[PDB]
Amino acid sequence: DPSGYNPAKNNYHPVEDACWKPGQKVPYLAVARTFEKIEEVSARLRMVETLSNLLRSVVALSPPDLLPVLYLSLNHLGPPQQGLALGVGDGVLLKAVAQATGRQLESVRAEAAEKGDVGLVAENSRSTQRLMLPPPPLTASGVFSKFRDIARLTGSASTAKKIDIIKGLFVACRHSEARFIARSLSGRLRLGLAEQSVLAALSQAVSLTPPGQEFPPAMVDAGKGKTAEARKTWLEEQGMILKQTFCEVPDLDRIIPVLLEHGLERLPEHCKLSPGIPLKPMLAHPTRGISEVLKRFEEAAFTCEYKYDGQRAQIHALEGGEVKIFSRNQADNTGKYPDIISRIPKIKLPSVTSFILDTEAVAWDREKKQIQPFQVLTTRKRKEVDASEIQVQVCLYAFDLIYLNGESLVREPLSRRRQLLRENFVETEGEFVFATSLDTKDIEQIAEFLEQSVKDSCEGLMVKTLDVDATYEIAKRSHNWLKLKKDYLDGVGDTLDLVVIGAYLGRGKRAGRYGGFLLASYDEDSEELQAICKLGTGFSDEELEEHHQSLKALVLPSPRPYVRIDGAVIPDHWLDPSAVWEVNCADLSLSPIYPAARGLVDSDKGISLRFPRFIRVREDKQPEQATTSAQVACLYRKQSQIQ
DNA sequence: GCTGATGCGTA
DNA sequence: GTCGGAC
DNA sequence: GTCCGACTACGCATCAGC
Ligand SMILES: *P(=O)(O)OC[C@H]1O[C@@H](n2cnc3c(N)ncnc32)[C@H](O)[C@@H]1O
Repeated sequence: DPSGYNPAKNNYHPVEDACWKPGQKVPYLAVARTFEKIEEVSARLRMVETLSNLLRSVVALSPPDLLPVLYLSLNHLGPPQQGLALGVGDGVLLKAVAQATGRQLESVRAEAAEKGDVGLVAENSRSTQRLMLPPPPLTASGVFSKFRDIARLTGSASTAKKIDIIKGLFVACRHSEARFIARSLSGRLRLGLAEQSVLAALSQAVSLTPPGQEFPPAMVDAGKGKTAEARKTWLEEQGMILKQTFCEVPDLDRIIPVLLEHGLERLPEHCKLSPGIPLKPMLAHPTRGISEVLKRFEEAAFTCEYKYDGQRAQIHALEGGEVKIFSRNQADNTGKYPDIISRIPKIKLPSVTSFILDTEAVAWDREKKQIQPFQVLTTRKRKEVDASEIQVQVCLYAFDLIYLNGESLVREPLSRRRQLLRENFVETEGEFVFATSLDTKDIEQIAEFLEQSVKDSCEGLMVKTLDVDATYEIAKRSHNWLKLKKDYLDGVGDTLDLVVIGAYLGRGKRAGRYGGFLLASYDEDSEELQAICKLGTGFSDEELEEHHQSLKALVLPSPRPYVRIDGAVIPDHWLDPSAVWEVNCADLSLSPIYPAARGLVDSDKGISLRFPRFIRVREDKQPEQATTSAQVACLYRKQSQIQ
């Protein structure tokens, strides 16, 4: 009985402790009970083993259901390069809950905001749907198929057809299924277990219970013959095999069939990096100063590069001439850049047959020959576009080469990857140039280079080692680069003091308290408080709780007449304007919804804050002494990318 | 035909 | 994108 | 440091309502 399924017990037997016979469709309640055990605990090692116990039963009993269970665990619809999206958020989901329960739409919405979780609302609610015959139980493969049916619905009356499928899943839900069905559609499973733990559990499962055995499986625990140390070392080595293969081929549709046929030890023989298949990109960790760079990169030689304010473009050139461009989320952006594809012959030497370039697509003004801000880049059409209709030109800033002429450069150091990039590729001003770099260890040269990058319309500096731990192996370390921005440096930057005028009820980890706040600057001329941005990060859990304690005494039934928010989200609790906080941000943007400093730089648009975070409470200041809207306008114009 | 709410994907 | 929490 | 899930602004694409 899947209701009593306990994949977190001691001495879990993949065959006998399961809740379905061999060859049967894996019941979705087995996935739901697994999700229950995972969210109860907080140690990743316990979560991985609990999920591994489920996958071992799937491997031993119903191998065809391995893929949908893995996707349901990740809450994904398929490979990222296929661009499958549900099209369902909280708006559609809360409507499907109301129709399924006969409740008012706002009653469900208010309860969802109060409880901070939509899945809890769908669970305690009472179904108003009557069925002539009791529905069959949900299966993991059937539920996963319905999700892809919802994602496949487009056109007129799509919402009603999506809602019907969601309501069809709810009438067949048993026990905790409705809770996790709603969370999946809401996109907030709240497991504490994501892509890294799903892979860790997959490699542990296929290692302890090897696939491809005749039933019943002869080897059910391949680690019982090993010591605790030998078992740990072996499982860790098996985990790296899967992690590095998935880092180069993040496609479960390609790995899982190979895995069930040739095992994990022979997986690299059948799944290899190749152009046309997106790869996991290299990420960066923040650095709070030039001194910390030399500390993290002690002894090792590194290079400083401009950090361009654009969108990452992973450009693949296949053997044959086909070109594909992927985002850093492995989304296919080929149709977005007809101009880049036209430019490919201009960037490579005639000996270059195939490559994978790591570049930054930046909006480029061809009349003035200068970089344009990130907001200009986002105005480009996203769907299939034609090159003749392009209005915002892009310039590619290449900084790495991952693949060259049938050979992978993943395990080559950056010094060689960079050398191969600049030997085989041709620069063109305003179209394809190599990222501005500086090889140095001097603190004053790095400081001057950081100031020069901001003056040259860039966010700051990227710092990468050249020879020591300088490979492109994401499984070794996904954040092996360093980023140095001015807003990271203590004292070297501008911060704003804004008034808290509203609060937003928190979700998930913030459930039961405030998850966000609405901030405002003081407009001197109109003597009003103008909403500038929302704030929801920068404070500790202890600080957030004290914010929730004191601000509850400031809850107003209706807003004060001198508070202007315009198009901003109406706060859940209006707050009497009293608390003033210091806020840090990366940039100031021209906002389509916030009224702060409207008319001071633009007649229609106001100003907002890019990447805002809470620093400290300013008990010394009252709302009259907050940062003025005129000062907000001054800070916006002092930016290099702005007139 | 237009607009606004919703969803998604970039940072 | 930033951030803190649990490990 | 790793992994994870809270949270930010904003613009295109989509679709329901007018
Ligand atoms: P995130 O804040 O993790 O930073 C990494 C992204 O920065 C962009 N980027 C701009 N310029 C560079 C250079 N020179 N090297 C590497 N990355 C750069 C990329 O789009 C990254 O996604």
